[PDB]
Amino acid sequence: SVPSQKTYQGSYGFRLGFLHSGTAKSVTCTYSPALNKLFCQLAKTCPVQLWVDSTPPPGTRVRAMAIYKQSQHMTEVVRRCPHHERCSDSDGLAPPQHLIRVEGNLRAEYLDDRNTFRHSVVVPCEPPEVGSDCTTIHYNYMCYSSCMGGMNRRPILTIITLEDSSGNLLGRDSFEVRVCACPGRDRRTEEENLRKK
Ligand SMILES: O=C(O)c1cc(I)c(-n2ccc(F)c2)c(I)c1O
Ligand SMILES: [Zn+2]
Repeated sequence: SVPSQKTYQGSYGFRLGFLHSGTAKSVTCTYSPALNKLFCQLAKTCPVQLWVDSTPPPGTRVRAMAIYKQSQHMTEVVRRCPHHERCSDSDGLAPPQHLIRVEGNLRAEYLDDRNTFRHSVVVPCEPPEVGSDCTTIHYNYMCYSSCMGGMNRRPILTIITLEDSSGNLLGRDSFEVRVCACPGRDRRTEEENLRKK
């Protein structure tokens, strides 16, 4: 009833990577290594790199799922709030309840788990474009961390799993997410709080 968040590189040496976007007031997505935390604006592009040491088999897929970070909320399904699930901002593929979307990939599949009711979005693994050393997925987060009746100020983490064609685990990584109006300032604030602690 709670998905694992254990980092697991597995046989293929799977791990995530993030750009270095800085903390200017205008930034729309920025990752803090010190906090292992992505800060992003509502519905804006979040580039997440996938890195491996060796090529996984054809049919390998990459799944994203959100869970609440705090143990007393971990069993609650992370979903969009009562406002955003009704705002008809559909892309034709993502169910309106799903917090996490993949942008610009017609092969993205969205799962409502029949037993846990949790949401996830999964895409096929594709090799890097010629001249690149990693593959990038573009995610969108479709509610603010603060949305009442949804995340309601509770922190979440995104779990990224590398899976075989049956859905068996090959690799896992994760990061905390805050969806907020000013990710640059919030990253600076939280990094300073960490330093002061
Ligand atoms: O180099 C390759 O040949 C190569 C092949 C693949 I399929 C992938 N890959 C894509 C998504 C993922 F989770 C892993 C990657 I990243 C690669 O660097
Ligand atoms: Zn919302």
